[PDB]
Amino acid sequence: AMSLLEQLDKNIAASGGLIVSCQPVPGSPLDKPEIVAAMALAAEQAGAVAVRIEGIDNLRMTRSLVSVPIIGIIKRDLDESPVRITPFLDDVDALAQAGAAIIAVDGTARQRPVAVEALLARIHHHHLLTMADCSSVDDGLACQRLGADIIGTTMSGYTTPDTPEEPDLPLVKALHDAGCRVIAEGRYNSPALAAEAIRYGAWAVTVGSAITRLEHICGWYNDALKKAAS
Ligand SMILES: CC(=O)N[C@@H]1[C@@H](O)[C@H](O)[C@@H](COP(=O)(O)O)O[C@@H]1O
Ligand SMILES: [Cl-]
Repeated sequence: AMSLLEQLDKNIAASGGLIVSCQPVPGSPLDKPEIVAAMALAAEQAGAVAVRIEGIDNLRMTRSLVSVPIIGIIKRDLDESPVRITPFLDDVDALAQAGAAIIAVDGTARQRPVAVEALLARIHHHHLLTMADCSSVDDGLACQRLGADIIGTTMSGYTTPDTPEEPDLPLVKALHDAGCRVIAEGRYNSPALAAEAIRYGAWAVTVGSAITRLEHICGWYNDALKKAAS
């Protein structure tokens, strides 16, 4: 029996280290739990080392089909706080009972209903792995110090207006060099960009829109096609 992290280490070396976030566009014809589960299974068959799944209905359906680790989250829109990713202790509890192997939480220093330390503690005390979705060197190192197993770059570009087009590669290297196990996540919209994250020190790379958001991909094509007519 080898630890989940040790298994992922070996599968990343063998396969590449792709994690597919299977989150279709809200309202999409493709946003159905059976379709999310099928996307996750397809990703597993294609060599993904893990999948990210949002929501309990999607998680329950996916759990049945996949054998790779599931990173679970629940997204919420809070009345005042800008935090969205797994903000509540009850959300941690629900993901743990529904079969997530890793639970990710927003790791930012922002107004929020539950302290980051408390969310991480709740996950660990379900005997699951923790992932802190971080935005900066400072928040990432704080979450490292709180004992998060994995630091994601998921929130970089999303705490302040004007999200950059390019992914935040330097953050991957800063966190890696500081001793973090880093998942690069956010705007890795081509295989070429994902490879650059590896070059910057990523342990694995999570890709969402470019694989599982058909409408979003169509938009990128329309943008380019329209400019070429202009
Ligand atoms: C297609 C895709 O993966 N887009 C991600 C979204 O999944 C994530 O929720 C958000 C986090 O920022 P937020 O918590 O401020 O919305 O970053 C990006 O928008
Ligand atoms: Cl996400």
